[PDB]
Amino acid sequence: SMAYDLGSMSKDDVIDLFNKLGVFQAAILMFAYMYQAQSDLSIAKFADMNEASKESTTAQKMANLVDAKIADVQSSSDKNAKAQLPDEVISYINDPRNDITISGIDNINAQLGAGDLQTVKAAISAKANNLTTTVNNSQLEIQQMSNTLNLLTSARSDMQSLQYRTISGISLGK
Amino acid sequence: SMAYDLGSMSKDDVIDLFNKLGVFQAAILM
Amino acid sequence: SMAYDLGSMSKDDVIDLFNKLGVFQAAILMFAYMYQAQSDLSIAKFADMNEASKESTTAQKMANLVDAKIADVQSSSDKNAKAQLPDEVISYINDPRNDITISGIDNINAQLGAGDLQTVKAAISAKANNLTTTVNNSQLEIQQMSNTLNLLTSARSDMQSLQYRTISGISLGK
Amino acid sequence: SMAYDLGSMSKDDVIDLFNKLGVFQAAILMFAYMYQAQSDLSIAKFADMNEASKESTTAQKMANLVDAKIADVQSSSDKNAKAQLPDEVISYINDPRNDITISGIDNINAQLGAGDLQTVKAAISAKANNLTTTVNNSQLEIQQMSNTLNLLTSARSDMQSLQYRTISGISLGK
Amino acid sequence: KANNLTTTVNNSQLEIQQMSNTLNLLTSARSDMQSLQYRTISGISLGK
Amino acid sequence: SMAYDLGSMSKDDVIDLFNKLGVFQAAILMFAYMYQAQSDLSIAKFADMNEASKESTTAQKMANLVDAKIADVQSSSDKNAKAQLPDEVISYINDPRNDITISGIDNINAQLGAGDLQTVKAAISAKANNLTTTVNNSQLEIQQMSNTLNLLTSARSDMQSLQYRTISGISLGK
Repeated sequence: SMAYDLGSMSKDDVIDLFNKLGVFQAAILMFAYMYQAQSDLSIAKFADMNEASKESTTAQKMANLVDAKIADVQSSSDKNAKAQLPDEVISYINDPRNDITISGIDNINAQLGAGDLQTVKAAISAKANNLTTTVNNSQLEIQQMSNTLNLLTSARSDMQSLQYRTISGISLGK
Repeated sequence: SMAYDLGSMSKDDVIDLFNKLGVFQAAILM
Repeated sequence: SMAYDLGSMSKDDVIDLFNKLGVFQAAILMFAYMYQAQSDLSIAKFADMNEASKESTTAQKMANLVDAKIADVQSSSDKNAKAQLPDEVISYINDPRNDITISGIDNINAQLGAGDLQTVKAAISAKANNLTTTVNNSQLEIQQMSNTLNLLTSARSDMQSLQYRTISGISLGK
Repeated sequence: SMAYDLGSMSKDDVIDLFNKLGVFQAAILMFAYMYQAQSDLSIAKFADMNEASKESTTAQKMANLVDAKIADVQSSSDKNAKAQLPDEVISYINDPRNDITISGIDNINAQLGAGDLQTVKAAISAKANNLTTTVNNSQLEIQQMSNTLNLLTSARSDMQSLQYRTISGISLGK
Repeated sequence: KANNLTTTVNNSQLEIQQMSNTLNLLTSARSDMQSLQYRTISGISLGK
Repeated sequence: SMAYDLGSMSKDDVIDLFNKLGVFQAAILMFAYMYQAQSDLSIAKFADMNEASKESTTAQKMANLVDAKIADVQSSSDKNAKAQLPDEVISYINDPRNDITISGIDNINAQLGAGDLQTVKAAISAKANNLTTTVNNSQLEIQQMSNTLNLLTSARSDMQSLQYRTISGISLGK
């Protein structure tokens, strides 16, 4: 995102680089690279919480499909065992990366009642309730990331204002 | 009726599960 | 779970480590390690109570299988001695880690009536009633674990806010 | 950690030293040495609490080894007296600097049952519960250390800004 | 171990204070010297 | 436990000491010494109740040794007069600081039956029942000690916060 990739250069090359630049712009690169490192940490943290919110929204969508299915087997004039999950919910449960053990009953797709479909809806919409484990776990870190990242923007800036005011005092030909 | 089916997981899996969650929500699941 | 593994370093190495860091982040590591130790104690306590609830649910499942078996020898037109426990309940009783002495009668699997199967159901579903011995034994400890763990989160945080406000007061080039 | 070791120089040498320096940098050395003294006090305090957390984590590790040992003598088909502590736990108890009187029973290593091994596990994991005696004892001190140490950083800094602004007002050749 | 950008901001803010102040305070003093050196020699008129 | 030993200094020396310190830290020493005096009273009270619990546990141990001895003269095929107390119980009764008049019978150690050994067991385990005389006598005192000691911690602390906030308002060179 910047000109010089200080992530590979050794120390005796970083020093010669900073000597090629000034003394104020060595400070500005040092602060800009520290800001990039801190922002990368914080953003890689923020993408571990969108995982939780993505799981919650997909689970809620599946639970709402199962509710839409129940709202036609509850209004069924016959005995309330003529029902199947919509074809996308089956692929939701059968997928391995969810650990969504629900029924303990044989042969999904044929067929689960209307009073045992409530168990499926409850076991799907119980894994949607995971937005407090990611607020309890991530409030003393965002504390420090947010404080440091501001504390470093406002230090990079001080350096830029000083760099301007130092060179403004040189008058040519006077 | 809940998310995690602690009726099958062994002890060394329940402990790792509770470590994945917090300390207060381990108590709430228990 | 953290960067520095203070569990092995001696005291004269911990002091030099804390000197390498600041004075505020020495406090933050000390509080973070104390929080890890307290949370490990409390969670290792919470996994000794899921043992009790796991035992209760397995015992209830076995008792319900025995009830399902009785509900067919009670409706039996003949004399009510044609019954066997389902093959999983036999392995439940015969397993050594349960201490589930039940009948005092010979040759399970062939065969126990329908009025002495009530004894098996009662002796299985009497070991499912163990959720008060683990509430009487564990209420003056969760008291202190819950108080301390909060009292230490809210002390780690105070340290972080002070660390931020101390460095915000340094103005560069002014 | 600094240039001048004011810890040995007498008063009539400190005064001559401060006269060799300026009036503002005498203040900066005085505040820097006061900051070092305060940080040394606070860090030597913070390394008396990692002792408590280190003891807690080692005790918890030993208790977990004893639990791993019980989980094989509880599942033992025979009578539950075939068990020995793992060789590291013996050296944990037998070490003198722990005061870990546990059993009151003869001849550890041969051999302690499986229902009296619970006493060993309880007496080991009862000395792991020592993170509240070091929070009750050390909260009105960290109060003052944290307040003073900030109050002194922010006073050293004021001195540096004034030192800058005083010399900026001297214009050469005008 | 990637979370170590605050131990190097807590440790290095009262030093950059003084380095940044002095380094400016010395550029702007070197310059004053150069302007005076110019204006001193400009006042010598040859052959007048 | 603190720097200045105000327990010996007269009043006209305490006043000069407090003048050497500030006005806020005179208050902090006064509250810290009052806290030490109150904690010493309360702890010297708490060690007069461990005396009662120590007596109860030793008496219970002796009574259990006498029960272990009876459990072999009750199972004796002969007449139930072949029994002696174990050598530690004799030294328990014969010690003067217990007032444990038990039998009123001649020549202990040779020998007391098995139906008059019940008298010894009862007279030993009747002096173990002394944990209510030390709860009736010590509940309106712990009331006041616990209230005052908190009421004084939370007053020492208020002083420390004010001491911090008073000096934070002095800006150098502005």
